[PDB]
This record gives sequence, C-alpha cells and structure tokens, in this order.
Amino acid sequence: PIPKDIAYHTLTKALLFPDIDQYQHWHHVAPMLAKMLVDGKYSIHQQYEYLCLFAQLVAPVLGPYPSPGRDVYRCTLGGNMTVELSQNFQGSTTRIAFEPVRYQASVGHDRFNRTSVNAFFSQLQLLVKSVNIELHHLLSEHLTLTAKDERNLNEEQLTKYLTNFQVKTQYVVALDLRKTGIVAKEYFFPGIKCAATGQTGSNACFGAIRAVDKDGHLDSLCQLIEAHFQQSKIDDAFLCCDLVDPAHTRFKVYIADPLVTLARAEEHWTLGGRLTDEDAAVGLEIIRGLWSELGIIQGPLEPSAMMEKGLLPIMLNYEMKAGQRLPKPKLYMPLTGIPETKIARIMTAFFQRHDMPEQAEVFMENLQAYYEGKNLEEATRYQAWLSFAYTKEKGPYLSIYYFWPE
Amino acid sequence: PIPKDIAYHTLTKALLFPDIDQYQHWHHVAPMLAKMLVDGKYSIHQQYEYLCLFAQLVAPVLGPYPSPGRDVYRCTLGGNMTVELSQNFQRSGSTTRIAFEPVRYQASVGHDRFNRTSVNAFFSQLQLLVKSVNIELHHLLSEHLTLTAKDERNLNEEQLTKYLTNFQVKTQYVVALDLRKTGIVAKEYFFPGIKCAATGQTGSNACFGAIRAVDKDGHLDSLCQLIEAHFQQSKIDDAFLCCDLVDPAHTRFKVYIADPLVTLARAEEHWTLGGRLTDEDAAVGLEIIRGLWSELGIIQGPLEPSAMMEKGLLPIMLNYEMKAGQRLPKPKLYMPLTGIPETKIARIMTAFFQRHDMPEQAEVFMENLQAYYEGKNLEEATRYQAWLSFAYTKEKGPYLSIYYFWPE
Ligand SMILES: [Cl-]
Ligand SMILES: [Cl-]
Ligand SMILES: [Cl-]
Ligand SMILES: [Cl-]
Ligand SMILES: [Cl-]
Ligand SMILES: [Cl-]
Ligand code: NA
Ligand code: NA
Repeated sequence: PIPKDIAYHTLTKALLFPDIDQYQHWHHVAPMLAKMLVDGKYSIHQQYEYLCLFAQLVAPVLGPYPSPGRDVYRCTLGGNMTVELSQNFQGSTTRIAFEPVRYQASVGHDRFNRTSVNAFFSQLQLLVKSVNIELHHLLSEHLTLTAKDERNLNEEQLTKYLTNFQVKTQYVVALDLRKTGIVAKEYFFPGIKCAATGQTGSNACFGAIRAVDKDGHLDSLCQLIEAHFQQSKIDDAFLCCDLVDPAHTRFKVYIADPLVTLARAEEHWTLGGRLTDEDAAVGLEIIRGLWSELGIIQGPLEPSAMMEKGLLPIMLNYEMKAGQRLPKPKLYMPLTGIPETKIARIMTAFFQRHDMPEQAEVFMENLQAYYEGKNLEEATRYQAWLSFAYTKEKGPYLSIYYFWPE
Repeated sequence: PIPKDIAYHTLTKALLFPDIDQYQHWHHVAPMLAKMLVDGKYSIHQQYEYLCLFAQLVAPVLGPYPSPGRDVYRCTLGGNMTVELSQNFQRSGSTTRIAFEPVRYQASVGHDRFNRTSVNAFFSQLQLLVKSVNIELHHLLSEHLTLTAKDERNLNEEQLTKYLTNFQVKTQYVVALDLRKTGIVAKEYFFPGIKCAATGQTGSNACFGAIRAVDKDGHLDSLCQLIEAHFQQSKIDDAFLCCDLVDPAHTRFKVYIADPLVTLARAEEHWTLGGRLTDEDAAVGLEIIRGLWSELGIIQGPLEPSAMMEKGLLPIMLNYEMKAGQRLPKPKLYMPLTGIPETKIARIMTAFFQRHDMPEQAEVFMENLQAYYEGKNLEEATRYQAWLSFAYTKEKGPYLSIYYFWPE
C-alpha cells in the first residue's frame, strides 16, 4: 500500500515546476532517486532534503528534456541524458552526477556550453556553504577550451562543433549525498581543448595538477602515474577534484581504455607493477574473481564499432594524497551486455562472502524496484558499471552506475 | 535531541527563495507551522508536503516583508501581517489552518490600488497543485462583495485620497487553506466594507444578496431570512462572507458578524439568533459559553474602533453556517483573548479539555504553546493567542480553535 517512492509522490503534490523540461526531469529522475535514498538508510528528513534539493538546484540545469528526435545539446550520462545516478555499497550512499546545461547550448547561444556550470555553482554555494569553487577557477584554463585554443580550431572542427551532433561535455558535477552533508566533485574533460592544442589528455591533467599543487606535494605521485601512462601508451585522461578549500582537496586522474581484458585491467591496477602495497595485492585477487564471475565482455577497440552492441571501455582512477607515497587505484568494469539477474547473483554472493549480509538480502529486491515491471533476465543495459576499490581497514568499496531504461 | 521544527530546518537546507521577502516570510512562518503540524499528529510526509506547499504557493503572495516603518500595503492577519495560523482542537484531535490575503508588491507602489489581481494570480497557481479547488464561486461572488469599476466611480474625493496611500487597510479577500489529513480544502472570505463605503449598502445586505444570487434554487432562503431578521432586530450591519472553494452544489456558506459590544449577554443574544435557535446543541453550547467566558474573563473594551485598537482590544465575532437540508443555522462564537495572559488561557484550556473528555489535548496544551513561542514569558504575554472560537455538536462535542498573532 505505502510505495517505496512515497517521498517522490509527496513532493509531487507540493512542487510547482516553472517549465515542462524541469517537470519531465523531476518525473524521470525522482522516483528512482527516492527509492535509492530509502535503500541507503537515509533518514526521512534527509530523503526529503535531497529530493527537494535535486528539484531546486539540479533540475533547472538539466536542459531541455531530450525527447526522441529532439534537436538538443547531447550528453551520455545515464547512457543518453545530462544526469546519472550511482550507489556506493558499505548502509549505502547515493550520488547524482550531471552536466550543467541551459537551452542556449542547443540554439547557438553557448557553443561549448561554458556558462551553465558557473550559473549552477552560484546557486549551489547559496545552499551548501562548504562548497568551495576556487579549484573550478584555477583548473578551467588548463582543462577546457579557452578563447586562445578556439582560435586554433580548424574549419572542419568548427563546422563539426556548430551543430548538436557532437558530444561537447567539458564539465560534469557530482553531488555525493553523504549523511554528514553533501560533498561536490567536479570532473574536467580536456578532449575539446586537446582537439585544438594537440596536447594529450594526460599531459593536460598533470599540467593542471602541477599548476595548482603550489608546493609540489603531489609531484612524486604524478611522476609515478605519468611514467605508467607513457609505458602503457595511454593519453585519454580526465580529472576529478573535490570542491572544497584547495588545502583539503583530493585529485583523481581517470583513464578510459578500449581494450577490455583482465590482463589490461591488472596492468593499470598495479600501475605496471609500481603499486606494491598489501591492499592493492588483496584487491587484485578480488578483481580476478569478480571479472571471471561477471564475465566482462571484450568488445572492439574502434569507438564506433564498440558502440554497435553498446559496449563500454574499462576505466580506472588514481587518487592522490599528499602524505602517501603511492596513489590509490579504483577499477570500473563495464556491465553493458551482462543480464541484470546475473550481476545481482554475483553481487549477492560477493556481499555474503565479504560479511555484508544486509546488502546481499536486499540487492535483487531493490534493483527490481528501481526498474519496476522490467524483466531483469532480458535487460543488459540498466547496471552499466561496477567500480571497485579496496582497503584492509574498510574492506571492499563497490559502486553501481545506472543507465536510464530504453 | 531533534528539534520539534526539524522539517523547517531540513527544508531550509533545500529551498532557494528567489527574493528577500519570500525568504523572510519562510523564516517568520515555517518554524511555528512545522511545530503545529507535529502537534496535530500529521504524518511526516504531510508535514513536508504542507511546509513545501506553503513555500511554493503561499510565500510568493504574502507581498513585501512588512519590516518596521516600511511603506507597504497593510493587512491585520496575525495582528499586522498578510498571514495568520490557527489550530482546531476536538476529541478526534488537531488540524492547522493557514489564512492569508494574497498580495503582490504592485499594491504597495500604486499599480493595484484595491489589490484586485493577486487573488487571481494565487488561484491560478493553487489549482495546478490541488485539483479539488474550484473557483467558480470566486468568479460569481466577487461582483457582489467587492469594489467594481461602477462602485469606484461613486467614491468621493475624500474616500479616493484616503485609499490612494498604504495608510488604509483595503482587504477584500482572505484565502484560508484548511490542512486536513484527507487533503487541503480552500475557503474564501469576502469583505464588502470597501464596496459598501462606495454604494451605501450595509455589509449584511451585500452578503445575503450575494448568497441569493448564487443559490439558484433558493435552498438557503429560509436560513437567510432567519439570520437577516436577527441582524435587523439586534441592529447589526457589519457582515462578511466565507465559502468553500468546491463545486457550488457542494459549498457551505458562513455569514460572519463583528460586534464591538464585548459582553456575555450580547454574545448569548447572537449565539441563539435572538431566541430563534432552539435546538439542544445550541442550549448546551450556551451553557459551556457561559462557563468559558467567566473562567477566561473576556475583557469588555470600548465601543469606538480607534479607542478599542489603542488598548489592542478586539470585538466579539460569530459565524452562522448554512446547510440546504437543515432548518436552523449553526452558530460559532469568537471570543477575543488579547489582554488575557497566555498561561491563564492555557490553564483554562487544559481544565476545559480534562472536563470535556479531551485528555490528550489537556496533557500537551501548555508545552506546545510554549514551543510555538520558545523562550517567551507566557505569564507576561497577552497578545499571542488572540481568539478562541467555539462551536458544539452532541456527536463530536466541543469544537475549539485558537487564532495566533505574531510576537512583538
Ligand atoms: Cl568559493
Ligand atoms: Cl585552502
Ligand atoms: Cl565510487
Ligand atoms: Cl474552477
Ligand atoms: Cl456544482
Ligand atoms: Cl474554527
Ligand atoms: Na547490465
Ligand atoms: Na492572549
């Protein structure tokens, strides 16, 4: 009788959306978000807080609702939207990631979608005082297309970028819905800047960290990762930082790799053997088991051939901490093509084995409620990624990133 | 220890108000409203629903925040605001009501002299969220109870000059949102005072003429005649009307009267409609009123409105509810409480609840009142609980309501 998304149905009776697009994003996103907040054991107060904050802060920057065939600025979050939900398993914590965008980006009034992230932060900082954007100001120059870079783009690239055909994402904001309060993260995608300058994504990322790391506290950590990227031949990197006072920030360098094999994931996990710690060694054994049990699909190396069956690359991020001698790895395993019931079976057995019986018991039930009425045996594109990190202290750290149905 | 107003503190972290006035109305109103919703035993979901609805629908029509000395269109709800909270207490429990005069800044700067547009802007928003709200009666009753273009042409120089500034209270419409657990019911109050200043008609004649114009088959004719005769005999002209904003077939009309003569004998005379109300519920109500009036010690103020306002004293009021089937109107008495200490009211309320088989109400009355006015001395305060309304049925027992004024 009392639905799991009651908080969504309740706020629906009280929120007056100013336009059809915000209305459609609320109805598309809020039911699943409400369920994930119930599942994560957030208090009723915090469920209402986060749903209302989503409505007030996030829905106005999701852009025109991307109805089938609509000529709008495109994004790939959640598969084909400007918003993606993910959940971390430890209770659970939910995360909302989105590319801030306004309609002007679809109608020729913001070619490289530069203004929306700025409009978004100016609203976010009014509600979440702990959000500090000093790093947004410092990093933008190094990781995004500047006026000077744009003057270097050729006729073919400019015509290609003039339409809504190309994905032009440079910024993604993630709101980590912690029970102690929201922490915002900013992702910088140097792809467009690099198309103009000729620099690699990894060179842009390290140059940005160096420009920001004033006392060179991260230099040795950077050198270790750089050397691995040079040796393993990886250029396609992007950066993530916490939007807190620069003193207290954490940088994560991400890489995407089209070669989807356990051997390639292992090579990146250990940074070509440079990561010698006990925690990384235990983690790789757990990964070997997970990769095998899940049966991660090896797709084509060509990006256009890869998207034919809707396959994803592997990804990793390396977390940098001033004090530590070694970076901390995180592996993202692509799950598109694997039936949802298979993933649920492997996850349930994993939780049981790693002393998380409360997670194991509800995994399937909760997944089925997010995709109510959908056949989870037939579906292969709902749970898109599984991320894995490990510490002896806290145990396995697993996250699921969801794609919107159909 | 979680604060009683946790839902207010929670929504404060999530709502981005577009201007300073909406922000100030939220902070002024929402803490007490959140406490009242906890006290009325509303589910946590409904607490969030009603607080958010107040923020989304009500705060945009409360107008500029009336800071001390600010030259803005004035209203007397809650004493000196455009918003008032009230609570109902019964055997079945407690419900909250939010009453407000829809107003926009244009009414303060010469762009809406008699504040005509704001109620229309408000309803166009309300009807999008509460589908059961029907405004057919607003369209029908406005002409009969408010200043029309034709009436305005009949205002003299003195009247027009006096109404041009923000000095005069020009309230013609008040909307009340009754926060029932089964869902919101909206009520509309029409004050014919400005129309009557122009036409020379009495408020009661305007009210009955409005009911007649709307009651197509004359189902309320005999009920109206009974009340009208009492008003003629007892010499009362100052009336206003309330209706439920539902399909006109299902509506309920209440005719209100204000009387500056604050005596038990005058309240009794109105309660029985000069002896016309002979039912048992009216006789029982009369017994209870006599006791309550005495225990509270309702203050008899001056008959002159300005001399009454000086002492901060209020008149008595009554309403008469009309039902097509019923042979007799149903009375409700409003007893003014300004000038009576809050702890005295609480003591009388607590004892009344205990005798009249309302022990749950009796137990928390004082505690709840103290939390609404946290840190305030309730022995010294005399202007927080402003009115006590009383109605009675054998079936449901005493029906009591407290109408609150904003502190300081
Ligand atoms: Cl900042
Ligand atoms: Cl700092
Ligand atoms: Cl994660
Ligand atoms: Cl209507
Ligand atoms: Cl009808
Ligand atoms: Cl009442
Ligand atoms: Na899948
Ligand atoms: Na009082």
